[PDB]
Amino acid sequence: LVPVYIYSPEYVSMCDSLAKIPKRASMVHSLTEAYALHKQMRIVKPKVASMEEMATFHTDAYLQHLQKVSQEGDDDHPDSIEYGLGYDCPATEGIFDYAAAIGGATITAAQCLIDGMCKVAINWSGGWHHAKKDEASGFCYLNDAVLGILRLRRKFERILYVDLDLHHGDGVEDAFSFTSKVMTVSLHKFSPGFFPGTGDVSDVGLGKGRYYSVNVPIQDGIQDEKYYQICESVLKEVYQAFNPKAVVLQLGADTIAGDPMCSFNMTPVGIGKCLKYILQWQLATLILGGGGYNLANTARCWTYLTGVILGKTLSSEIPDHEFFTAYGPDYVLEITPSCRPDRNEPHRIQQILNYIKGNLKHVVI
Ligand SMILES: O=C(CCCCCCC(=O)Nc1ccccc1)NO
Ligand SMILES: [K+]
Ligand SMILES: [K+]
Ligand SMILES: [Zn+2]
Repeated sequence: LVPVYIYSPEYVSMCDSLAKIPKRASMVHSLTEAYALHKQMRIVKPKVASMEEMATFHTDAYLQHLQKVSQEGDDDHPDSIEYGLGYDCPATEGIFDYAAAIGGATITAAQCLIDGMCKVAINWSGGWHHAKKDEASGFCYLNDAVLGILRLRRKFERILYVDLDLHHGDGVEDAFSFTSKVMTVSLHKFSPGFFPGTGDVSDVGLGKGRYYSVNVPIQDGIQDEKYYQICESVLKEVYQAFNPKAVVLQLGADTIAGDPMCSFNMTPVGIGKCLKYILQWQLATLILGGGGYNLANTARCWTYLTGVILGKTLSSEIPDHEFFTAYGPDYVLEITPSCRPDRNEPHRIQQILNYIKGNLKHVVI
């Protein structure tokens, strides 16, 4: 079964309108198209999420508020601050249709996996992992990752969420904090002052979900080899302990060298090794994007990872296409790490891995 690629011209145009990542969806799609990768995938038009689908996670009061301020773009509603709207998540006109489109696209990908249409379904414009049931957060108005997991739960009894974004996947972790049917694994920068502030290795979930949240706090400057070593170690133990039946994988590209966040120092090759490790489990896998604020590098990264999913080696030269002039100064697909130090002490990393190994001993059946 060829991978499913969630795409429509109207969906990309809607995603392009997000003020924090303008035209990023067009750049990702047009680069993948220029490498001719869409011909090797099953292109599926996303459905827009219904109110009832979004309310599987979000409260009706939040959804109705988002719908109301979306009408005229009311960025001064008295209740908006209560719902997390205003600064990182402004109440712009049409944002509810934007949110419902991204939520629906991830649900559509999940439904493709349930129906056996494919073993891999891709929504690069998804991955908005910070939104809470009743609150926008960190550029995220709707938590499409949670919506996709809840759709997968119609069929799959154990779902593994893996979050390789620079930031802690707090909204997804919190949504499933109290359950053992969904295990969340997040690798992220963890440093006092760095958003969202949560996700220490000691954060393991709560109640019946205790030990079914895994957090790998990492410092500035990590590069491909050490990151893969960490990721493989954790995922090997998680797979043995939890035996997931489906995977949701968030691949935010704000870890990549050259991102204005200027924190990690990864290239798509290292992220791609993590992706390959998950793919060889041969489980139903839902692929999401996320952060990524060097727009050309984010397109480079997700195009390369689409190649990985397809088992294809891509030419190093960026093909001639609409956004070719954005790929300077070198106009190649490869990304060179910055000449910055790796702040990850090997013994602290090993201590973190030791803690996680101990936690996963408690994970039973
Ligand atoms: O990538 C993300 C979204 C990050 C949400 C924003 C965090 C706060 C922040 O970095 N704000 C900021 C960034 C650049 C310039 C000014 C403020 N989540 O994974
Ligand atoms: K993460
Ligand atoms: K959990
Ligand atoms: Zn991020």
